[PDB]
Amino acid sequence: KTVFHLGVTEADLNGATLAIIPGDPARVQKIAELMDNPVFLASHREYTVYRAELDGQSVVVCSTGIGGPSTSIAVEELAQLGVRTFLRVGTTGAIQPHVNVGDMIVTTGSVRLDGASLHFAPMEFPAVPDFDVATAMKAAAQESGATVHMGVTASSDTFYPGQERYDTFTGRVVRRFQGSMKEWQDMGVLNFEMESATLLTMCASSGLKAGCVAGVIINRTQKEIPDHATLKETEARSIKVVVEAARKMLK
Amino acid sequence: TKTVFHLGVTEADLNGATLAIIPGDPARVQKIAELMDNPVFLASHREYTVYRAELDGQSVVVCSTGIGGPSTSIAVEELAQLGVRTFLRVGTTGAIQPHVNVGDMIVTTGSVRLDGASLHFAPMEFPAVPDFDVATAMKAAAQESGATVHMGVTASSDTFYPGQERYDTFTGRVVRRFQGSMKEWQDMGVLNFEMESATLLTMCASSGLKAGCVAGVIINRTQKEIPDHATLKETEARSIKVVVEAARKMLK
Amino acid sequence: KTVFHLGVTEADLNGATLAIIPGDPARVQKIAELMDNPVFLASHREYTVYRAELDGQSVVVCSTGIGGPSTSIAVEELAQLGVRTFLRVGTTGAIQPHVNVGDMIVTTGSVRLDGASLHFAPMEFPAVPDFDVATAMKAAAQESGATVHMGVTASSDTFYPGQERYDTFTGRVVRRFQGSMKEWQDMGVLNFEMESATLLTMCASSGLKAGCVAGVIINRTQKEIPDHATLKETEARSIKVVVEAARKMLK
Amino acid sequence: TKTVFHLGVTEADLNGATLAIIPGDPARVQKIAELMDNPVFLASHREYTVYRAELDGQSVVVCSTGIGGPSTSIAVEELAQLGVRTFLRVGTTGAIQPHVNVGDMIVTTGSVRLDGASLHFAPMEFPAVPDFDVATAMKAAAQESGATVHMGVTASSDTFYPGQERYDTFTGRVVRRFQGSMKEWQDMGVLNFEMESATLLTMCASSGLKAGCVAGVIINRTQKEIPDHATLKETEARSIKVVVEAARKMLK
Amino acid sequence: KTVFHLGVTEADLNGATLAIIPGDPARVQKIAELMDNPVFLASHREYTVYRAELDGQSVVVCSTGIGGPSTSIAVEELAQLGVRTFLRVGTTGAIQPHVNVGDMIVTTGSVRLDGASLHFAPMEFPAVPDFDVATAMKAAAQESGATVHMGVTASSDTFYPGQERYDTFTGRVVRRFQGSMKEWQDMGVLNFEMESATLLTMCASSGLKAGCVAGVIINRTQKEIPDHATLKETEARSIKVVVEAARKMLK
Amino acid sequence: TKTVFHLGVTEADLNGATLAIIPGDPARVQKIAELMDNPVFLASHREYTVYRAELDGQSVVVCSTGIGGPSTSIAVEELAQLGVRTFLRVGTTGAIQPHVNVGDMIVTTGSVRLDGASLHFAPMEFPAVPDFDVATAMKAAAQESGATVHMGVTASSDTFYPGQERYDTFTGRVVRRFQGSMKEWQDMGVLNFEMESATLLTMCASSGLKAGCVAGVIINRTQKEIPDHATLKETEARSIKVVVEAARKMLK
Ligand SMILES: O=c1ccn([C@@H]2O[C@H](CO)[C@@H](O)[C@H]2O)c(=O)[nH]1
Ligand SMILES: O=c1ccn([C@@H]2O[C@H](CO)[C@@H](O)[C@H]2O)c(=O)[nH]1
Ligand SMILES: O=c1ccn([C@@H]2O[C@H](CO)[C@@H](O)[C@H]2O)c(=O)[nH]1
Ligand SMILES: O=c1ccn([C@@H]2O[C@H](CO)[C@@H](O)[C@H]2O)c(=O)[nH]1
Ligand SMILES: O=c1ccn([C@@H]2O[C@H](CO)[C@@H](O)[C@H]2O)c(=O)[nH]1
Ligand SMILES: O=c1ccn([C@@H]2O[C@H](CO)[C@@H](O)[C@H]2O)c(=O)[nH]1
Ligand SMILES: [Cl-]
Ligand SMILES: [Cl-]
Ligand SMILES: [Cl-]
Ligand SMILES: [Cl-]
Ligand SMILES: [Cl-]
Ligand SMILES: [Cl-]
Ligand SMILES: [Mg+2]
Ligand code: NA
Ligand code: NA
Ligand code: NA
Repeated sequence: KTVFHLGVTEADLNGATLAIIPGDPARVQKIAELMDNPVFLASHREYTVYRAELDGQSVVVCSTGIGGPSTSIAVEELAQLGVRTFLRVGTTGAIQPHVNVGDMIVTTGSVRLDGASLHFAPMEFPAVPDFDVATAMKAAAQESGATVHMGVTASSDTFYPGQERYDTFTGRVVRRFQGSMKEWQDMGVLNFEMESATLLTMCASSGLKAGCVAGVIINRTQKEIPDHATLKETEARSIKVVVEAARKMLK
Repeated sequence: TKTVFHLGVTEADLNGATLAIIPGDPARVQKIAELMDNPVFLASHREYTVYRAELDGQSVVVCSTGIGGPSTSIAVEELAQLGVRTFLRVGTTGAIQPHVNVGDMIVTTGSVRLDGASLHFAPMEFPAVPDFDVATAMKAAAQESGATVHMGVTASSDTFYPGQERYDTFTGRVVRRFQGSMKEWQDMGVLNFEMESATLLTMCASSGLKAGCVAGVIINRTQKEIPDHATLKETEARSIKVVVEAARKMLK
Repeated sequence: KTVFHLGVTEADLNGATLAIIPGDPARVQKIAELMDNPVFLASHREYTVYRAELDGQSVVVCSTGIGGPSTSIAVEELAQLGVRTFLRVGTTGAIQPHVNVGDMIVTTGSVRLDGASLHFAPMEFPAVPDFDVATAMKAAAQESGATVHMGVTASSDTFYPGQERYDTFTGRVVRRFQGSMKEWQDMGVLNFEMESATLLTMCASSGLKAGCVAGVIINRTQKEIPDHATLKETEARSIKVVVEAARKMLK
Repeated sequence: TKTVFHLGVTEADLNGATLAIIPGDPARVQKIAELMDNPVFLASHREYTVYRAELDGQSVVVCSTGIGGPSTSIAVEELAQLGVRTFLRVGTTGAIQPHVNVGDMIVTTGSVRLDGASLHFAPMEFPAVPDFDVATAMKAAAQESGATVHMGVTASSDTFYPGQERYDTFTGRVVRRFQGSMKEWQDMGVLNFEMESATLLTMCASSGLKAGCVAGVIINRTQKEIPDHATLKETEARSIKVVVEAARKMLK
Repeated sequence: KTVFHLGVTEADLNGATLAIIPGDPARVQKIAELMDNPVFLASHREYTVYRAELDGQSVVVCSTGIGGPSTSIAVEELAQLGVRTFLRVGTTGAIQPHVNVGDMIVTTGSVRLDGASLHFAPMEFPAVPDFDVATAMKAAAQESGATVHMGVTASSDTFYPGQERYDTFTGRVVRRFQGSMKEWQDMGVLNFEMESATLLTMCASSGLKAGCVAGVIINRTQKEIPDHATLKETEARSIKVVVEAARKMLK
Repeated sequence: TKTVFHLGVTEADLNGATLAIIPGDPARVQKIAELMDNPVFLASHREYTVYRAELDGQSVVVCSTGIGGPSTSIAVEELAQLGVRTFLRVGTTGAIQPHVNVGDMIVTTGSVRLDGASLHFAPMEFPAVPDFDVATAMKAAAQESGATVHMGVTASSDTFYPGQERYDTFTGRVVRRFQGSMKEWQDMGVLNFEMESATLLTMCASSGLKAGCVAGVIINRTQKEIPDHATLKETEARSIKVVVEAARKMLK
């Protein structure tokens, strides 16, 4: 009756069938307060859960933590409680020079550099969003005035070697990932993050609608530090966008 | 001024086209071209029949691919060499879901890579996904036409027979990898089987080209394995009308 | 009782149990006319089908198209209609300096750089010809006066990156295939083509006899461009050779 | 003197610590720290709560990891940048063998790599193995506590549900790879499931860092009896006392 | 210069460029004694080495031990000493009902169920014999009066689970190998052994000529136990055949 | 009352032995047995020479394995059929870390699975790790002999030549997979190369058998590729003394 990790029951969600799923627990209240009647439900580990109302309909907001494994738990347990549509909002590192800090990326497919996706579908299966969710996210992102990019995201189980970072304790990257950032760049991949491959694969193979939208907080090719106000505005815009995408999905 | 190696056409032959409609069957090429203005035969060699036509005053090239990723990859490469940047696949397909009926249209949002040629462009982790603008145009064309349209995942196989878990064959054998695969895909929500989309979509998405796929359902695999001939012509006619309208939506 | 792609019936084949399978539909009639009583049966898609008679026995000639996928359909449908022996005749690109334009290659095994072979047997299984077919092809090739090479062929699902060609739209070759031509050269591989891995694997694992013979039309290591007469002679000799190999198989 | 990106601490904040105790749950950090002397809260961000304390006069870090290899890998990397060389994981686990009882303790001698992050450090052939000195210290601490201690292989999964072959789920299905997997691991002698050890052990064993894992058994997948509140409370308390004693044995 | 494992020098081989390579050290002297002037050279570990003369030419006989790893050492060291042609004679278990005890098998390709082959070529590469050696072995085997089968052999790194034996300590076969004997049977594979995949792959990728011939000593589908005389005749036949195959390779 | 297929012995011939010492070379078998009481020759066939002896009143088998995982797997299986449950491998090895000296001993804590036979017992994800008691006994016995002992990861290859990245060979070629591999392993902290531990440890850890490996260093790959039989002799007397003393510790 109460799911194992999230600490909520189906009745606690007041009929919600849509969830907004940021990674950071501290972002949950910030998203919920953009909607009506936000109420804290539970916090356990990296999972902070609020309910709110959007155009009269109940919406969940639930953090996922970093990575596919923790994300997979939250999605499963929300689905046990009746949630069928999942909107991820997150941050990302662009790897294309034409993408600027402050722009928004809607993922059309993920490079599966994770492990949890394989626990739902073999590697051949595409990590792709639900087309209605991606469509709603693009429209919401455009309506906010942001420059919006649609494209492929590389989704890594690590922050460091799987994103080909060398400024580390060992300074090494395993053979698999040596030269990988240039390979993705040349294949037109827009950005790196750590959860979309798991989220999209598990939802596309399980009868759940999912999509991902993110604000760009860094460009791996532009070694300049983005303006502070710009970072804060991007954060605020990203969560405005995801709430407006949720509105479009509720009709 | 030289011709490309397989297709037998020059850049001048394309008369400025930067969009191609790429059916599988050579016989569909003239049919598609004749839905547009000023259709002109360009060349035919092997499985590659090539026409040019005009749509709203803009040149479009129509080029068959043959069956499978290998022959498709050649056509896409050589057309890209001549300046084509947008590729609209139209084909036939077998439905894996019980509710998806003969004559319905499927627009692929991603492909299960049950092919080999896709791996010659990107490792298996890379998603076989369409360009979002092309998929959007295909959906709109299909829906505006009054068709019954499904968006979703397609299983794209290097074989017609074992890789689509057909048993009515010479040996009746399906290798271990493919035993029980149709029900697995069905349970995962996959809509349909075809043979070219994983290669096309992977190649294009990793090469700076815009591609999508739309297909008419010619069989429901929860019923049987071999498509009935009687419904092929009407489904084909619908499919090619849709793809030409999708091309119109992609112009300029 | 008409097979779906080829558009022929068992009765149309007049008892044939052997097929010659070129890639190009335009070559079918050219092979058939080397035999007695050639008759056109059907043309659909890349599949042009003739029957003929060789030493009083019926023989099919059927094109395959380019690649393993289209080849696999033709072989399957012909086997449904009683064909048990398949003789492929094709063109090939040599990658060894000692193999000249105009020589012939009989494949003793194929490097499986395809996908369709995996739909018949896992990768561990060898893509090898039937020993009687390969023996007949060698004998026929030698009897035509050609210089014949027996050895391994690399069989690719692509013409361009899987044969390590860089003169392409993108100019890139995926990691897997970077350096691959030199690797195959050092391993003694003779040539590239695009169908043998599928053909040989599907037949060797399905109770069908198969082999491949090819005339060398280019050498990836030679700057010289072969002349028109040499190429024309090679094309003609290849199809004479495959018909004489068929004669040896029928007794 | 940098602050690492996620953990929010500097090298100076660690007061020379070269050993960290790494529980999964942020709420357990303070409890472990308070078993030692002069615990000091350093930082909390996302799933990473960081304390310092003193053990026999030497500084020790306690830092939570979150659930899964990905978040664990960040914490280990950033601690290593700040001079930590020895990592002692204390966690909870589900036994899969009938002879292992709730309240027993498991010291992992190797992990089945059912994760993804381990592959970001070493190819699959590489063993997910603890440092022998750490495993020795954990065995000794666990046995000295009076617990029944099992040394053996742990299955380390990127999921809680299908990768541990759970069917009481939204879909009720498990992908082919994991169908029948619990029985296969049982027959191979595997003791338990958890979600972080493959990543931790592989990354440390291939990076010059010393690591090990000890866990109290809180459930047994083969027993229908439900353990009572007091047994669970004792097990949790024992686990963290054991890991602190193992840390004492590692101090030089 | 004395090779580390085999304990012989190039001069010890008296110009031999062909080796016969049985598995069992005890067979080496028996094979050598079928030729002229047999001379014991060395014995270390599983490697017993003789030289003899066949039609006036030097031939080495060297045992391999069980498995690809020990075989790979012997082949490498013999190649260092000038050997270019390797004729394996061994024993095998048939898996097809039509293959009887006392028949001979000449492998046309091997299913690579080993590990050492991967140390020479990726899995896509075919484990196939040199065509001349396979031809010589077929001729020698057929001329002896034996019933001879040409076809695919499954070459396993284990005797027990990789050959799907359940009469074992655990009674367990890992998932990969469950159902495998029936799969190979249905694919037309003739037999199991433990060395050919390594031998054939390493030689075919290294410029060395190799082949395998084996006497059938058991059939996994038969319940009758072969009698002592049949087994003795099969052993004797096998080594006579390999020597006659060597004679066909000299000239 | 079965006689096993390759080893040519029955369970009664072993006089109750449940522990085996398993060197590679048949010539070491009698040398090991004579360090124990009442050694008796049992059988010799192919690379398998089998003796029994008594250690502190308990029966012990000594059985050679040959080179490589395949032949080792046969001996272990057949000995287990005859009641053996603990397997102590002694062998030779090449060091890949500069600081390890010829004559040192290495006790494997886990193996890199660069073999094939291990996959016939467990999928690649499964760790090739020793029984903790056996590894502990081998460490203690090695230290007590006065040897310099190293504990760590071993790379276990199905070849002597390319899989150990040796270039002084007939072709001078190493396949892509293994190019750069020695440096890769050295940077990951791997101590040494040998050819049997991956198979032995995986087989046993997945089959309810206790196993470990100790090896004398006969070459350092920082200097050269080819060992020599002379360095073998001294390194070999101490190796076999150590493995017998490890056996004594396992029987106590
Ligand atoms: O270049 C970047 C930018 C952002 N992220 C995000 O950073 C978080 C960890 O801080 C992850 O959850 C991931 O989604 C990256 O992984 N890489
Ligand atoms: O069940 C079906 C129906 C259609 N196709 C399509 O049929 C063509 C061959 O007839 C191929 O191009 C392929 O994409 C299938 O693969 N499967
Ligand atoms: O270097 C060469 C020469 C020929 N082919 C053949 O060329 C055809 C495509 O033109 C394929 O069917 C293939 O068999 C190649 O692929 N590569
Ligand atoms: O049967 C069990 C018991 C415990 N855990 C632990 O449970 C946590 C999630 O609640 C993970 O971090 C994991 O280590 C499991 O995964 N499975
Ligand atoms: O059924 C059989 C018969 C023979 N062999 C051979 O038996 C030897 C081991 O006894 C190996 O070298 C192998 O080639 C098998 O592996 N399986
Ligand atoms: O550099 C070395 C030294 C020793 N060995 C051992 O050498 C034996 C063969 O001589 C094998 O059993 C193997 O374990 C190696 O593999 N590599
Ligand atoms: Cl977030
Ligand atoms: Cl969708
Ligand atoms: Cl079509
Ligand atoms: Cl915890
Ligand atoms: Cl260690
Ligand atoms: Cl033998
Ligand atoms: Mg270490
Ligand atoms: Na997490
Ligand atoms: Na084709
Ligand atoms: Na051996």
